[PDB]
Amino acid sequence: GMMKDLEAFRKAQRADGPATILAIGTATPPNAVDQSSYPDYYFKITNSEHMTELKEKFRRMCDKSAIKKRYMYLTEEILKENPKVCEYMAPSLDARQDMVVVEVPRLGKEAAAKAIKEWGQPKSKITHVIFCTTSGVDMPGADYQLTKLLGLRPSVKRVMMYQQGCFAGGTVLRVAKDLAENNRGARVLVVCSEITAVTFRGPSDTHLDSMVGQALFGDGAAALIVGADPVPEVEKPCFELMWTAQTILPDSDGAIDGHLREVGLTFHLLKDVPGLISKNIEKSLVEAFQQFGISDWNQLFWIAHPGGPAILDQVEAKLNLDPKKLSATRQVLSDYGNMSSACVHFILDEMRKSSKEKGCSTTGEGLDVGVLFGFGPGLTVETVVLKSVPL
Amino acid sequence: AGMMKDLEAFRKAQRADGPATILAIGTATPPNAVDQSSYPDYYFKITNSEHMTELKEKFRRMCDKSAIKKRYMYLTEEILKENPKVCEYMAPSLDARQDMVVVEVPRLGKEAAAKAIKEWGQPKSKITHVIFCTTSGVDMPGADYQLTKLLGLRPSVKRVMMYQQGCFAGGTVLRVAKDLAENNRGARVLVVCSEITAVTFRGPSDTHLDSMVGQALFGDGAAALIVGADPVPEVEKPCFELMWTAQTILPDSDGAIDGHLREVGLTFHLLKDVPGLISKNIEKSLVEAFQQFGISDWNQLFWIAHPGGPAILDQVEAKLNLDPKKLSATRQVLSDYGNMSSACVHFILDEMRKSSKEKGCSTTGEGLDVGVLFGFGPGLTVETVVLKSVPL
Repeated sequence: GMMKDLEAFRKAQRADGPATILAIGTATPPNAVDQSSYPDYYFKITNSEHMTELKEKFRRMCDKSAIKKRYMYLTEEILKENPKVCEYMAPSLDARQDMVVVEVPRLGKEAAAKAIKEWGQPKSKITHVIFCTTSGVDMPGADYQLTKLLGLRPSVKRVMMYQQGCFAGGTVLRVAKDLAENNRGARVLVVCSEITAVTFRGPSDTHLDSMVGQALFGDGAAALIVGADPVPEVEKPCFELMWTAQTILPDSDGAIDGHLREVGLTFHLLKDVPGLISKNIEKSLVEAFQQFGISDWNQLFWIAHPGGPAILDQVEAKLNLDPKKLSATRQVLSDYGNMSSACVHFILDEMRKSSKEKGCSTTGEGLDVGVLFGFGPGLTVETVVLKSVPL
Repeated sequence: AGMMKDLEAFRKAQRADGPATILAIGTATPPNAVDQSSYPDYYFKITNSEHMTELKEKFRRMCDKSAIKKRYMYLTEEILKENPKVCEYMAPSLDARQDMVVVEVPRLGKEAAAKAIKEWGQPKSKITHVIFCTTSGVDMPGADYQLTKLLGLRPSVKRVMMYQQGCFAGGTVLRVAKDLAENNRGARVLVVCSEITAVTFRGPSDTHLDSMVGQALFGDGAAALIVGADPVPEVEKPCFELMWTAQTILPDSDGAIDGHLREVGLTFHLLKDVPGLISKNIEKSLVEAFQQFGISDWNQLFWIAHPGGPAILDQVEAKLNLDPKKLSATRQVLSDYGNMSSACVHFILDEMRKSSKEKGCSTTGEGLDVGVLFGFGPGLTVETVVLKSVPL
């Protein structure tokens, strides 16, 4: 049948044009946590109310975090029910898994429903599913639970991405690009859902770097629809994927390790992550942009994973970016904190929306081409080159 | 403006022309070979369960029926002697198990990849992508980063790390590899599946017989492939082409295979009639894959099926009236290696091409042009890969 012209089959089977983002939805747990009052809340709920000096150390970390609030599934009531999670290093993985194996696909489905609504196509047109999370693992995975919760077709092609950490927001785009571009009609639902129940723990005045996560990490899920060859007048791209890369930074061994253990997930930073990123990022820009004749990085619209404010500040200084470049990035960090893989997609959403509100000519702040970066364990840097769409 | 002058031209230049092909297969096993015939004695001894005489006989029956003669295991007596909590049915042991597999999984995976790269014969700098798949352990950075560092691949390889999927994932890594290779001109994809049972190994319980099954069937192993489109003539040598893929969740199969990673390590919760579910539904999957190729006779396909156990194989064979030879390569790998989870169908691919060459067949798939690979695992998920052989 198709066996007598397999070149014809291969050509019919693949898409024509570039992968595009056709919709973005986001969701968070309902409970907003004010950063100004977090130190007091966190030392009370971890029964450390009376560790005065360490409390002020954490207050200082929070005040320099450039975060105003975060959303968290972990409420005071839940922590009351789960005292082992409020301790610094108690056996608590089972407890944490019992939470996140449910909440991760639940929050993800909430984001996906909003993306699907925007997209406006029936959910039976979804052909692929990429689920990304760093909180908990289970078999079948969160990709399976989402498929069930959403009532997608049994035959969706799923890619389940566990435990990759903060660069993975870039990774899901890199995977989605290939899936959508190589399969005609393919519509990829991408979900990044991050819940900090797996990392939350009490303070230790002999292990201060564990507090950094307690100041920075928030909860959130983002969902995208990705597909090539958008139907005219029906589907509405907001960005096109042009090119991707992934690399491990030199001399970055052990910069950010994460171990899933009986005490849950613990992170360790052994090197200067902002310094590593800012010293090397311009090489990634040249690698990505020379072929497109772009060398002035202020002519790009920017999305950078906001692992902490120091990364943003040092990247901006090293590249001499105009202070407006990272504005959308800084705004999501301020309103949501660091939601790991979900973050850059919240930033894409904020940018295309702020751009329509400001009367910009494109979804990329009036500019044609831009860049999205994810940063995480390796030290790994994900680069995605984006095209905006006219507004 | 460079490539901005014509991004349509760019998308055409950036993608490959032809189908993804398998250019090499390498495999590796831990050194310690475990004879099934003596395994009941050994297992009940090392888990300090010799007094459970009736439980042992149940286990001896499981082993006698397993259609497995040999497995390989990272876990040795000595290692188990150093880790008594791993030998218990249910003791806090995740940390000890992680400490093992976070190192052994990439280690064994590197061994398999080195063999595959050697067969391929091209510089390792030409590897552009890496897919690493395992159901044993998790860590940040992942086993994929470890493999990259161990092989000395380019810092810029594009990695897809696939943790905790289970036994269908041998099909999954092909499905992913197919899109990476076909959509990127020049791309050469290192695919590694590496599986170590130290994460699930535990002692017996007479109130959890179904949990004992996995102790009879699971073995360790790693497989590596090089996948790419547009093979370089007379320099690269394809053994299979990837034509078409699907993934599906079988009806009425909720909870049939659940695996939970807990403080006690990896534990499974099993329901349903899995061999019934697969054999009941598999022809639908065949018809979905092969009607477009005008193939309707399942005996005209060469076959690779994940050997979850011999009942799966027997009931698929009965259901479809396959000739008994159809699953020969599948059963041979099961006999020599046990069920090595995601790695298993890749050992069978290797066995398929090697037996075909040795028997003097006209193709890498037993003289047939087209074949099918199936992965089976949690979901219940079925992965389907349509394969082309290559002439010999």
